[PDB]
Amino acid sequence: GSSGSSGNQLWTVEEQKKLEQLLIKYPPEEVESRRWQKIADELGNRTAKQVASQVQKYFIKLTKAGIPVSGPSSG
Repeated sequence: GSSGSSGNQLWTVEEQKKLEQLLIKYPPEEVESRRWQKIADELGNRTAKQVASQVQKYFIKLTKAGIPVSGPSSG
């Protein structure tokens, strides 16, 4: 289906696939911050934060899009 898509400032297939993997290698823990820090370090290009936000639209954007991800927006 999707088979990839375009994006002005969206991740790149290269990273996309990378993260997905790192996610498995790096399991959850008490602190979610430290978690992203580890993965990001591996990526080299991305950062804890950048990775954190991505995760949101990776796990939350799966529950039949039932959970609110955004609200007051435009454009």
